[PDB]
Parts: sequence; structure tokens; C-alpha cells
Amino acid sequence: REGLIKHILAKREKEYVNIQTFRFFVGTWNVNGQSPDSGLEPWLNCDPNPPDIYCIGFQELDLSTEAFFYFESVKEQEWSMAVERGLHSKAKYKKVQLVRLVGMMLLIFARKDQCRYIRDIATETVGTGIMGKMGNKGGVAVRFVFHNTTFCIVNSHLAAHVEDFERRNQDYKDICARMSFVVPNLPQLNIMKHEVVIWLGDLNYRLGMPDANEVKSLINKKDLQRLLKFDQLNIQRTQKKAFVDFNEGEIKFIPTYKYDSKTDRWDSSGKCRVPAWCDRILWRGTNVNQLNYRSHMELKTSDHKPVSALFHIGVKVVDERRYRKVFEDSVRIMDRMEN
Ligand SMILES: [Mg+2]
Repeated sequence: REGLIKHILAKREKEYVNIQTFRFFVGTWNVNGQSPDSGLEPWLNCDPNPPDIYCIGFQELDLSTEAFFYFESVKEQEWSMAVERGLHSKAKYKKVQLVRLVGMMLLIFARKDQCRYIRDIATETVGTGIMGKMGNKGGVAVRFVFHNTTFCIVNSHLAAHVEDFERRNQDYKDICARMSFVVPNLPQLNIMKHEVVIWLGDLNYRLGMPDANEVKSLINKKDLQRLLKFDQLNIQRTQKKAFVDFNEGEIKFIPTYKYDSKTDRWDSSGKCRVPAWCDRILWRGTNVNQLNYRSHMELKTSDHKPVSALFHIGVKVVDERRYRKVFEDSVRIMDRMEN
């Protein structure tokens, strides 16, 4: 089986590849078990130029007992269709993948042009909730190759409560350890073995200061970088406890948690939660340049606000001509190997 040309062609990758730059939109929303009240265009259609791939991740899609015991959800449909109508107006998109575990759902959309360059798609889900196993929390993920560059997108809902930052670090360490994709037809890939890893969702890290009155006022006074020195995730990374070697963008939007449903008002409950930057987008990999990192106050469907981030990501895209010239060179040299 002298099909080693294929093997050779692989290892001469450099000679027929460019690093082309592509637009990835990534969004994350905790919908608090609600159906869409509104359009999603402010969230997804806020960039002049259209994205090339949309990575949208939801948490708490369905807070019912039925969803909690793995039964089908009407909300899965409701929110998929809601996103489809909300994508950019300057490019037709198609659905690459959907993955739900209870209320955690990741949708990948792709510009119609580019879908044919999406291969080897696999998906995992890992419940780290009740008894360390249940799907009330944990994470769902999708992986794939896009051209000759490997991606793996993780959507997570990590443990709640300000005190439990150590458990969130544990929920992270569990996902990394447990999640294992099985494609193509032998070796099982884990999350970190990919070329670009985008990690988003309700990571649930809170501000490491109790006094809620300070926080509300500091936020009110525009000074957010004082607040951000006490953000648990910022610390957990700094002290190398969790999310290394991940990057995050400068963060200039007011805390996305927690609001009074249907309003831009801070939580009025008797608990009276301290506001938090629960909803985050981190990444790992080269040729990744972030352009934006923002939230969308104008969507009042949930008690969380949606967060978005536009990325420029370099992808190794095959040049057909260089590929052919190389292929022809290789076979010519092979054929020439006749004693
Ligand atoms: Mg809830």
C-alpha cells in the first residue's frame, strides 16, 4: 500500500499552507431557565463585518426536573432557532453542531462558504454537579478541525457561592481530566491536545470582598480595575491554581451578575447578592488576537447579562496550487526511486 505520499504530503505541510486570519464570535449566556423574551441581534449582530464561526454557549437553558433527569427539552429548540435568526445580516450561516447536558448547551454555527472545511467533529459532556456526577453543573464541549488547525470549544457552568472558589477549581480540573473525545475512526483526544481551546460560560467566580455597598458604588463610580484585583478568577490564575496557561481580555464592562429579571436593576432579593463577573471567555493557543470583550446590557431576558467576544484567529489554510506542485514533486521523486 504505497499511499505514503499521503503521509509525506502531511509532513510537507509548511510548503503549501498560509496562516489566514478568520473571525470567531463567541458568546455566553445564563438564561435562568427562561425562553427568549426578545431578539438576539444586539448580542450577535454587533460587529460591522460578519463572523466566520459563531460559538454560542448557554447555561441554565432548562431548570425543570425533566431536563435535570436527561429528558428532552422544548427549550433546546426554542433557543437554537432564536440564535439562527439573530446571526449577522451580511452572511448566510449553517448549523455545525449542538450539545446539551441538562441546561448547558453549546451551538456552533459556520458561514456557509466555510462549512465544507469543518471535519472530525466530536462532542463530550461532563456533569460535576450533585454527587460530582449530575448535570446540574459541569460542562459540555465540541471539537473539530477547521482547515488544518484543530479547535475545541468548552462551555461550562461551574459551582456557585462565593466561598466555593476551591470547588470551582475542582470542577475545572475534573472537566479537563474526564472529558475525552473519540474521533476520527483511534486515539482518544483530550481537551488540551487541541491547537486552539476556547473556554467560556458561567465560571461563577465572585469578587473576593463581602461588602456589597462598596462594590455597587465603585461600579457606579466607573472604577472597575480596583474591583478586578479582588475577582477570584483573576487571583486563581495569578496564583496558578486553575486556568493556566489561559488568557483573558482586559475587562471593561460592569459585572454581569446578578440582575432583577427584565431590568437593569441589581438584585433586590433578601439574599441581596454581591455583583460578580460570573460570565467569562478565556482562550489558549497561538495566532489568537482578541479585538473585543464586552457585555450586552440591553438584553433583559435573564438575571445574567450575555457576554460576547470577537476574535481574529489564524488558521492554516491549504493553497491548492502549492499543494499540487508539492504532491507532483513527491510522486515524481517516488517514481524516480526505481534503482
Ligand atoms: Mg437559576
